Amino acid sequence: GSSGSSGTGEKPYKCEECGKGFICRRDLYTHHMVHTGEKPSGPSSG
Ligand SMILES: [Zn+2]
Repeated sequence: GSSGSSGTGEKPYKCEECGKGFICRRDLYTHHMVHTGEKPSGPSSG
């Protein structure tokens, strides 16, 4: 779907939660931690 053409470099593993690119699949997962702790109780208001 999304536009995909040869040009700029894109990380092989990107967070599907926020959209952070990483050169290592391991690192990405680690960051996923901050995602497993949502805060539905705050001004977040979505
Ligand atoms: Zn993320």
